[PDB]
Amino acid sequence: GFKQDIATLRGDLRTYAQDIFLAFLNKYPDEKRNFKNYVGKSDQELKSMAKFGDHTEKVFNLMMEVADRATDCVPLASDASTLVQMKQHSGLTTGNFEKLFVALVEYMRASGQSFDSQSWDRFGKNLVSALSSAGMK
Ligand code: MH0
Ligand SMILES: O=[N+]([O-])c1ccc(O)cc1
Repeated sequence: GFKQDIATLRGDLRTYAQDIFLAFLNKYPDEKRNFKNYVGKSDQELKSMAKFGDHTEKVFNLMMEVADRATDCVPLASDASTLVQMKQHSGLTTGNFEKLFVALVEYMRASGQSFDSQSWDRFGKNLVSALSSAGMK
């Protein structure tokens, strides 16, 4: 289920994190207006770029913490607040987050592995709800 999936992703997180983020950028190429320095690069070229690997892993490190702290795929309001208040998130709207979770669930459904994709869809929806409640446009 969802808690086991957190353990699965954590056991190979740099790889999963880069593969899901690449799935997101390829499904939604207009999302690169928040990643100017990732324009005009193939997947293998991005996985050679220091900030790509390090920023994407740090993102998924904290995503796994928020998922781990959730009850029944509902995040803590302290975590949603952190994600809204972060200077790094100044530009963003809830639809940026919805698109990331769409890509993440599609990734999971394509894997041969027994991911609980319905739980990840609920999590993404619940995080979007929480971000809206914590003041994200
Ligand atoms: C597509 C929009 C977008 C979404 C969705 C998004 C979703 C998430 N984020 Fe977060 N984040 C986005 C846009 C950014 C930007 C633009 C930056 C700045 C750093 C950069 O460009 O590498 C950033 N996020 C930076 C970060 C950083 C700091 C990275 C670093 O500087 O090394 C963390 C920890 C982070 N986020 C957390 C999270 C978490 C957790 C989620 C999932 C709930
Ligand atoms: O997965 N994400 O949403 C990310 C990935 C990398 C990054 O630099 C910022 C956000």
